[PDB]
Formats: sequence, C-alpha cells, structure tokens
Amino acid sequence: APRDPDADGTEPYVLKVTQAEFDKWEVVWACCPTGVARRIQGVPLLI
Amino acid sequence: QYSIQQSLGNASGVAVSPINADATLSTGVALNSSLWAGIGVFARGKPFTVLAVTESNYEDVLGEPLKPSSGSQFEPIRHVYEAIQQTSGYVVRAVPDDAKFPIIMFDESGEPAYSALPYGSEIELDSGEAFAIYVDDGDPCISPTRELTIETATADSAGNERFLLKLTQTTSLGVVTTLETHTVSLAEEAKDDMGRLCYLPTALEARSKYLRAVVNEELISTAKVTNKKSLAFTGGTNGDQSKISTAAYLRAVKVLNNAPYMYTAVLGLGCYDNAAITALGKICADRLIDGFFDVKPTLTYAEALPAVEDTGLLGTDYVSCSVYHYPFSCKDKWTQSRVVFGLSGVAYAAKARGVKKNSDVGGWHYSPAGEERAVIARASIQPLYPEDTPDEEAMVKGRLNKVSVGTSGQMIIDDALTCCTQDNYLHFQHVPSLMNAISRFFVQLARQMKHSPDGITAAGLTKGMTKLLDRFVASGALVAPRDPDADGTEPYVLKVTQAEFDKWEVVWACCPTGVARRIQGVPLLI
Amino acid sequence: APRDPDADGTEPYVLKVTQAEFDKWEVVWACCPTGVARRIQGVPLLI
Amino acid sequence: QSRVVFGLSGVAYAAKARGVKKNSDVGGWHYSPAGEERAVIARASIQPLYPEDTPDEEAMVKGRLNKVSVGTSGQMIIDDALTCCTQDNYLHFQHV
Repeated sequence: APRDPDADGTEPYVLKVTQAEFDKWEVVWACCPTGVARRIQGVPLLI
Repeated sequence: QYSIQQSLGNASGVAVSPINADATLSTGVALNSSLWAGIGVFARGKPFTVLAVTESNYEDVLGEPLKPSSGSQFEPIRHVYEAIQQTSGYVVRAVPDDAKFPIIMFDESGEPAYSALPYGSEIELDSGEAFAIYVDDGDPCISPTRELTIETATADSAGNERFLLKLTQTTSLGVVTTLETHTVSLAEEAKDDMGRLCYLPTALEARSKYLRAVVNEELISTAKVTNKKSLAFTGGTNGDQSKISTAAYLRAVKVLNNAPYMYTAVLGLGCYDNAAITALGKICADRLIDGFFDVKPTLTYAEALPAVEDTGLLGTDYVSCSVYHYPFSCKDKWTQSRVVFGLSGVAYAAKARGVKKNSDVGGWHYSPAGEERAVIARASIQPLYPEDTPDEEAMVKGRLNKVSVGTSGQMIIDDALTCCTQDNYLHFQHVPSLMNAISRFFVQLARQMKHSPDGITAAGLTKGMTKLLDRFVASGALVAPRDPDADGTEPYVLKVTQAEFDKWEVVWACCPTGVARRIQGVPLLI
Repeated sequence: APRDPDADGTEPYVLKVTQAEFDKWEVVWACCPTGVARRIQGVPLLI
Repeated sequence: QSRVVFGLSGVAYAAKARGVKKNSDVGGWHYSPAGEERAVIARASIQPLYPEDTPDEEAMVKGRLNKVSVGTSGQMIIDDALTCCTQDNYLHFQHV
C-alpha cells in the first residue's frame, strides 16, 4: 500500500487505458514497490 | 563478540542509541537530618578549625571538661554536652594569643632540642637542625604528658634506612599507655611492608592525628637518627581563656562560615559578644538556617529587655533567629557545685525532638516549646531573684521567650518567638522553618535542571514541586485557607511563568497550620 | 510556538516560495527556536 | 605523572557530541554545550593557580566569555555557553 494514504489510494496498483489517437493507443500503470530493510535503529526508553 | 555502534551512518550496519531516561530523575535530600554548629573555648582541640563531634568521641576531641572555678570557661563545654544528646555537631575552638605549642628539633648528629612557639606563627629551621616535630592537636603536655621514643629498623631492598616513632601518654600517677606507632624513613623514595610511602612529613600528614614534621631541605641527604628513649615535650602553656578579644571571635566565625559540611542549626555556645552574635545571625540569614541565641543570664528581669535591643538582631532582616533568657541556677553533674547556665541547646533539643516525630517529610511543624518537647531536666533549681515577677506583655513586645513551672513541677518553655519586629506571622518560629526547608529543596532540585530545553524542564519542575507539596500536605504542614470565599480550597497554589527568554519564574503559595498558644472558654446556661 | 500568539500564528514555522524573476527563485522560512533555561528565580508567598 | 596546564578545547566538542548523540535521525542539535551531564571535565586532580581571587561574572558576560564552576558532586563544570557576538539579538547563544 502507498506510503501516503491521504494523497494516494489504498490500491497498490492503478491502471488506465487511453485510446487517444485513432490508431495509436496508450496504457499507463502505477505500482508501489516494497521496502528493503537496510538500516535498523532501536532506542531504549525507561518508564 | 563485537562492538555495538551508536548513531549509525548512511548504510549497512545497525546501531543502538544510548539509554535515554528522563522521567525517572529525582533528587535525594534527607530533609530530616538536623545538625548544629557553634564556636567556643575548649581545653583541647585544633584552633580555628571545624571539628566534628558525635555522641561517643566528643569528650576525646574537646578534652576534659573545664573546672567551674575558672570564670566563663565551663559554659561552652556544658552547652555542647546538653546539645549533643540528640545529634552530632560541629565546633570551632577559639584560643587566646598567649597559648603556644611545643616543638622538638633534631640535629644532624641526633641531639634533640626543645622550644615552644605560638599557634599562628610558622616554624623556622636554622642551620644544623635536620628537622622538627610539633603537635598538631594543640593539647598542652601538662597533666597527662606526651612522650616520643625512637627505635631503629631494617632496610628494604634499596637500603633506605627507616625507624620507628612511638608516641605514648603518661598520667600523673604513672600509668603509661601506647598511643601511636609509625615507621618513617628520611629517604624521599621509601616503601612500607604493605607498600605505603614512607616519608616523615607525608606519612604524618596521611595517617597521624597528633604529630606533624618539617624537614629542612639542606640536610635531607646527610641525616642520621640514633636510639633515644622517652623524649618529653617541653612546657607548653595555655593563656588566660577568660578574656577573649572580639577579633578572635570574628575570625572563628569567618572560619565557620566557609565549611564544606552541612549543618541545620546554629547555636550560641555561651558567647555574649554582640559582634559575634550579629555575625552568627548574618550567617543564619544567608544560609537560611535556623539560629538560637541566649542573653547573658547574669542580668536581672528588668535589664533583660535592653540587652535584646543591644544585640543587632531586633529587625526584619533576621527572621529565623530566636533568643532566650534563663536567670536560674543548677548543679553541675561532673562537679557538685552551684552553676549558672544559658538556655541554649535545650531549644535545639526540643527542635530535634519535634523533627524526629516524622521520618521522610521532616516534621518541622512543631514549635520548639511544648509540654513534652521541652522539659529542662536538671538536678535542682534555685531562683536567684525571689519575690520578683517579670512582665509578660513587655517580654512579648520585646520578643523574649520566658519560662514557667509545668504541671509535674518541671520548668518548661511556655512560648516560642523570633526576633521579628512586625506581627506579620513571622514572629512565630513554626513558619520560617517550613519556608526555609521548601526553599532549600527547591534550590537543590533546580540546580540539577540547569541548561535544559524548554518544555522538558517545565514538566520536571512542575512534577517535582507538586510531589513535594503533596508530601507536605499529607504530612499536615498546610491547612485549608481561613478565607474560603476569597481563596480556593487548595492548600497550595503553584504557577510557572516563562516570562524572559532565558529567565524563568516559579511562584508557590502555602497556608501554614495554626499554633494553639491561647485557649479561652466560657460557660453558658440553658 | 511563538511567544506572541496574537501577532504571530501558532505554526512554529512559516515557509513561502516566490518565483519573482523568470530564472531566479526565492524561498523564505521562519522558525521559532526553543528556550534555554539559564536563570531560574522563585519567590515564596503566604496565603 | 607531572603537573600540566591545559586549554579548554575539545571538552566543549565532547559536550556537543554528547548532545548530538541524544537523537538518531534528526541530529539532536538542541542542547547547548554546557550542561549538568553533558560537560563534566574529568581529570585526575585540579589545583587552582590563583587562590584568594574571584572573577567578575558581569564583565565576562559583557566580554562574551564562558566560565567554569564547581558542580554538586564536586566536579568542575561549564556553567554557560556563549558565542562571540557583540549584539544581544538572540545570536550570542550557541543553540540557535
């Protein structure tokens, strides 16, 4: 799911087809790649 | 394993930040410990130094009690004895200029010589004298006399010759006891059996209470010590302690001012010098420390009132200071004879008894004048001025605390008032103690919170002050305001104002409890 | 938050972008730094 | 093992590093390099060279000098942090 749910929909991918020109034809797809855990940081807190 | 880094960079390795804890911060203050400090004239002690005396070892530090035959010298030791029954304390000894201490000088061959020098002056070594040894304690070697013996010893690897010094005490009858034994070497680089450094000045300054030594640097290389037995210190005398100049008292007060140790109360141990009392009151006001003072008992009832005005304490500048008068006489425990005391220390005893009633808060509520807190236990009391009565109203106007006869035939302090001219709830001693305790705790807690970002320090100060005020309310220090229409039911009201960018203000308002001094009852018929 | 809420908004920072010149371009940011506790003063009051 | 005189440089940097390390991502530049725990000046033993003499605090503030004092636990501590700025326009502080 996108990291910005307010500006972007919850759908992981969004696809649209536009006929546009009579013989030409366009397709657009948008995807949100997953995250890669490269750096991990942890802090201790006392309560 | 391997090291764990902190504050990792831009790639790869992981890190753990240092442990962060701030809501757990707290300040540890006893707030119940009570200690007394004072100055006086004592038979034995180190002049112009702060000495700590406890219930057990006070007699050894202050020496034998002074004889009542001598004038104005038995008062300080007996006042200290009366005041020390509850808690330990700190004393400063004042000495006249005529007093001196003995010194033993050793030549290159080893022939001893004796001399005496005043306390203030520093010793000087002439040509031909290898070193000198003097007594740091300052006790004159009269009556019980102190003697020094020297014995040879073996070397240690490097061949540095060492020797044993033994200090012993002999009574008048002939009883001999071993006080101190030490191993010292003239060589700068010397070692003991356990590895301790063996240098006479260093060793004496490190692990000795009686002797100090000064070695001339010219004759350190060529110096030999032979066997000498029973070397006795020459005559050292103490000057007339009845007459003490005001300058000595001022110097003693100044020395007492700069003391790293903390004391809760200041007591006047039989001091009747006006300048000294004013200085002590200034110290009490500066340190926000309660103080007790005593007018000279020799004055009569009529002359007591002008004496208080003579001392520079009748004003609004000194609030916590209190004064007492006691013209009666009793009998000394040590010597069966008549004596006149000053009512100082008994008030401190009452304050300590009132404080001990609570464990954590401190129990500063009770005034130092009560049915059971103050009893004045003495062998027998004979009034000096019979057929004469004091004026109660005059004493109240002059801020003097009187004494009366209790139900069980025991003399008792029936009032507690401070040296405050105005009647703005400050003449009572109950309120300044609480206010001083609160101020001291606030200063101690705020000292830790210095140089903190805004918001965090606000939360810390608010939490700490609220906890302290809640503890005091639970202990019964604060009561609901006497005017509920104009003032809220909350015993305390606290507010924090940031105001200036770097400055920051805190305000707290409290309602002290009431003290039952006068009770009136009327009968009515229905 | 600013020490003057009547004259300044409650926002800790205010940022604005002005195109101005055709090729030049300006950005302005305003911030309110936190306070440092250097002097603390307290008074006792009796009620 | 001998007596030496140092210059108070690096200890301030140590305090700044300690203040920075309090935060991971942002940086933690909030804290001034003069605090109860940030600056401690740990040394074997300190002997003052000019006893019976006291400095003037107001003169140092006017001259933009940072002094030292004795902490609660008997440790010498830096009790102020100021920069070389003549004006009082919130810039003499090192925090901003």
